[PDB]
Amino acid sequence: SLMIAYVHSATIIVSDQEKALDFYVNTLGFEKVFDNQLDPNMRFVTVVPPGAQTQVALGLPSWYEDGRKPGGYTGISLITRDIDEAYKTLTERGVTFTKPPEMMPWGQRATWFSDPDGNQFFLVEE
Amino acid sequence: SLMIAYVHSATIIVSDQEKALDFYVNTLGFEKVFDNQLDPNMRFVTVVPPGAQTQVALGLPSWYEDGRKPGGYTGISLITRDIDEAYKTLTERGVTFTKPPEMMPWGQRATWFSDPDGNQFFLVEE
Repeated sequence: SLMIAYVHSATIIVSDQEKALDFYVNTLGFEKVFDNQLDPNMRFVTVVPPGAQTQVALGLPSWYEDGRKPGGYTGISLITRDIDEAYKTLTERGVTFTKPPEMMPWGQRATWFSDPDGNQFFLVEE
Repeated sequence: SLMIAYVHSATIIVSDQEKALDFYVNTLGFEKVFDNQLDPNMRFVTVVPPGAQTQVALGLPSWYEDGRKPGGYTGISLITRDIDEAYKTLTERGVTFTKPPEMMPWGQRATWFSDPDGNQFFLVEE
């Protein structure tokens, strides 16, 4: 056995789990996976790109003791197979991008977008 | 096309990229993927569990302007197929765990462990 099979999930911090679900599911096209009370103070909620392995947990500041809050660079990079389409349709859907897709000096087109809380993702064409 | 196909990577903050590569590769069994000097100040380094899709970027505090430092809860959960063996082996390799694996009230066995910089992961048996 491998020590580690895969990354289950990474976490972002949001201000409202229900509103975040609406955004990730209806705007970004993810699917909800977890939505479970692990205890009375944690509603464990995750979303996943359709058909993908690794999930994103939609956490709250209250989950944590160190003051982590929504907004800023998430350190999460996302892949799309058609960045021109993603940019067009996500812009139509009201997503905030920094600029249109642009060629990076490692040979892939990319841009950045944010969720409603200001969490920023790097979006890269496969 | 999907708006978003999959999560490429999530980022942790380490103190020393070469020491962290040693840990993730030789202690945890990940494989190095990226190791690319994007600019004189940004060495983009990633690791992946063998065979898995989403990577972990081994970032530095210098990557960010917001004062983020190594250590604490990463928000990253990891799956193993044999937690007893992982716990045993990793313990032998000097990894710090909070407790031995135990049954969570959602019906899976899990524990927490730390990398050398104190970054904490939740480890769950598939």
